[PDB]
Amino acid sequence: DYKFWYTQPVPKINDEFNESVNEPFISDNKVEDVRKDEYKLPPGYSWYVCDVKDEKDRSEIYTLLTDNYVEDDDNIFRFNYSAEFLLWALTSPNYLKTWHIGVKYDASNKLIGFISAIPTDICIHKRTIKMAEVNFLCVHKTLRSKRLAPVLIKEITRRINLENIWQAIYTAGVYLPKPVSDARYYHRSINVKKLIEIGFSSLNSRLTMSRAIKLYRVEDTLNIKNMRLMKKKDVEGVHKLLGSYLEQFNLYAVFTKEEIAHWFLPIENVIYTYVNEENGKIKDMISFYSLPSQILGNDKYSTLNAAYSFYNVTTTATFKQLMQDAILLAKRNNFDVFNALEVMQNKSVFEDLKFGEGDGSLKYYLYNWKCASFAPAHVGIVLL
Ligand SMILES: CCCCCCCCCCCCCC(=O)SCCNC(=O)CCNC(=O)[C@H](O)C(C)(C)COP(=O)(O)OP(=O)(O)OC[C@H]1O[C@@H](n2cnc3c(N)ncnc32)[C@H](O)[C@@H]1OP(=O)(O)O
Ligand SMILES: Cc1c(CCOc2ccc3ccccc3c2-c2ccnc(N3CCNCC3)c2)c(C(=O)N2CCOCC2)nn1C
Ligand SMILES: [Cl-]
Ligand SMILES: [Cl-]
Ligand SMILES: [Cl-]
Ligand SMILES: [Cl-]
Ligand SMILES: [Cl-]
Repeated sequence: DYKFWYTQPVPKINDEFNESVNEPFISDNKVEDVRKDEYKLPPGYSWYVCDVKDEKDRSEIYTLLTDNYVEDDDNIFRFNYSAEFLLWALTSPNYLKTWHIGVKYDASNKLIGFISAIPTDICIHKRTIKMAEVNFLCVHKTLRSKRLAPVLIKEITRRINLENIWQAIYTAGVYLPKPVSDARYYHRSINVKKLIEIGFSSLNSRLTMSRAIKLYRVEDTLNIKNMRLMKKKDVEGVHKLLGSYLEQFNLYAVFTKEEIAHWFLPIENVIYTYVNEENGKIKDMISFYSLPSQILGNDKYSTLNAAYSFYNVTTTATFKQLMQDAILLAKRNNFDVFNALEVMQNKSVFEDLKFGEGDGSLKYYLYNWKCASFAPAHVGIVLL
C-alpha cells in the first residue's frame, strides 16, 4: 500500500509526467521552518552521530552492515563493504558528519540502525540541482518490520533540510514510488571455478567445466597499450574527459576538480582507476570499485571478490575494447567477477563480452522532483 511513502513528496505509483516537466513537488522551502528537534524513538534507544574518520565508530558501522546489509534473493550472498570503503564513500568533499546517522540500543551500547547521505550536484534534464545522495540504510535483523526505516529516513531528511537542501537521489533493488529509470544488472565471470563451487554459475552437457573455463579465459594483453593507474597529475585531464562525456545523458553528477580527485584516485581494495595519456592529454579512462559479498554458510570460501563498473570513457578506441580491458584489469587485481548495469553505453558490449543477465534490476529514484521516466541508456550516474 506504501502507507509511509504516500505521505512523502514523491510520485504516486500511477503517476507519469511529460518530458518537459522538470521541477520540484514542493518549492520555496525555508530552513527556518524545519523541525529543530530529533524524531522520537522507542524507549531504550538513542540517536548517535557517527565520526567515520574514527576507527571505533567506523568499525561499529562496518559490523552493522557486515551482519545485516543486503542479501541476494537466494540468501547465499551478503554485501561486505570494507571499513576503508565506507571511509571513502562518506568523506567526499564538503561532507557533513551530521549526515552519518545511527541508532543505538542503550542497554548494550550496540549499533542497530544506520543511514547516510552526502552532498552532490546532480543534473536532471539539463538542470543542475544541489542534492543529497542517500545510501547504507540498514536496520538490524532482530528489529525488522517495526517501522524503523521511516524514522531513519525522516530524521536524515530533517538534517538535510537544515542545510537548505531539498532534493535527494537514491537507488534500491526493491520497487518504491517511484523510479525515474530501471536498469538490469549483468555479471562477467572471471574465476569460473569459484563461481561454480559456490553455486552461482551453472553447467550442462553443452558447457562442461573445462569448456566453461576456456570460454571465459581472457587474454592478458591490453587493447590500450598505455593504460596505467591514475595519479594526482591526471585530475584535470579526467575532469575534462569525464565532464565532456556525461553531458549527453539525462541524469548525471557534475564533478568539481576536488570531487574528481576523491572519487577516482586509486585506493587498494576500494577504487581502481586507469587512464591513457597521449600528447599530454587524458583521452581514455577505466574505473571500478570493490564490493565483496560474504559467501553465507560456505566452509571453503568466505567472500566473493566482485568488481563493479563505475565510469568508463574512450575517445581513441571502441567501447568494446575499453570494457574488455576493464575486465582484464579486474582480473589482474584478483577479482572473481565483473558486474555492470545497462546504463550509459554498457549494454552495447554485454553480448560480445559474454555478460550474463542477473535476476533483478536497480531502480533510480529522486526525492521531491517531478520529471518523466526514461530508459536506463539515458542514465549517466553510478551510485555505490
Ligand atoms: C531532501 C532530502 C531527502 C532525504 C531522504 C530521501 C529518501 C531516502 C530513501 C532511502 C534510501 C535507501 C538507500 C539504500 O541504501 S538501498 C538498500 C537498503 N538496505 C538494505 O536493504 C539492507 C537489508 N535490509 C534492511 O536493512 C531493512 O529491511 C530496511 C532498512 C531496508 C527496511 O526496514 P524493515 O524491512 O525493517 O521495514 P520497516 O518496518 O522499517 O518499514 C517499512 C517501510 O520501509 C520502506 N522501505 C523498504 N526497503 C526500502 C529501501 N531499500 N529504501 C527505501 N524505503 C524502503 C517500505 O516501503 C515501507 O514503506 P511503506 O511501504 O510502508 O510506505
Ligand atoms: C544483493 C546481492 C546480490 C544480488 C545481485 O546484485 C547486483 C549484481 C550486479 C550489480 C551490478 C551493478 C550494480 C548493482 C548490482 C547488484 C545490486 C543489486 C541490488 N543492490 C545493490 N546494492 C545496494 C544499493 N546500492 C548499490 C549496491 C547491488 C549478490 C550477487 O548475486 N552477486 C554479487 C557479486 O557478484 C556476483 C553476484 N550479492 N548480494 C549481496
Ligand atoms: Cl512525453
Ligand atoms: Cl599489456
Ligand atoms: Cl565510444
Ligand atoms: Cl543472459
Ligand atoms: Cl526514454
